[PDB]
Amino acid sequence: GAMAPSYRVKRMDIAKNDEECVVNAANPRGLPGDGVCKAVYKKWPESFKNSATPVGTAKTVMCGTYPVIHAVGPNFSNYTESEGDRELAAAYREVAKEVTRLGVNSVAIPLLSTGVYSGGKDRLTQSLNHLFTAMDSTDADVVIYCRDKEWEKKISEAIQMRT
Ligand SMILES: COc1ccc(C2=CCNCC2)cc1
Ligand SMILES: [Cl-]
Ligand SMILES: [Cl-]
Ligand SMILES: [Cl-]
Repeated sequence: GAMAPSYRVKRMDIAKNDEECVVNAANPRGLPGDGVCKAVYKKWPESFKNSATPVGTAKTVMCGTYPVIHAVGPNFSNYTESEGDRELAAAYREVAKEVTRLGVNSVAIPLLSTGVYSGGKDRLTQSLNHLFTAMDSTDADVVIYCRDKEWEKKISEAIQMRT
């Protein structure tokens, strides 16, 4: 584990991460997809061999020795708020299991279901809180990746609030 496990946030492409493994914001069919998923496909295409996995699950595939954790958050266009909420919480629990299993000291993680799977709603706080609930019991350095200037500020505030 990390000597003093931390949370950090950076505003940049997760494909350029400086961590021991990456979480993909995957689709259930292991398709190239859009957003983080598309960047992950361009950087680690080998990781998409048999990556298909059901909603609320995570499946790790190695690109070389570099672990890609395909986490499938729900598309809130398809789920009810209640059921989507359950599946989003579950995807993050499965990420925490996989990060523990791999024995990595760091992980790069996007906010699941905050892009084209958000159903046109701001789910920053909902997604980040499910991330904290899953990852708080792990000793991995967590680095959250985002693209929006205002989201970087709000994620940074939420991290600092608890320190
Ligand atoms: C209209 O509902 C939404 C949908 C998406 C967003 C985001 C803004 C910045 N990038 C992350 C996702 C915010 C509100
Ligand atoms: Cl970038
Ligand atoms: Cl998304
Ligand atoms: Cl963002």
